[PDB]
Amino acid sequence: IASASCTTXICTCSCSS
Amino acid sequence: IASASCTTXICTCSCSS
Repeated sequence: IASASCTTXICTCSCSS
Repeated sequence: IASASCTTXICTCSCSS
């Protein structure tokens, strides 16, 4: 439901460091 | 055809930094 870099269907994932 | 964080169909996108 939230995070960065880390799912399959909604929208986050990853994206920096 | 390659990168990180940045396309729609093949497989990269983003994910670290």
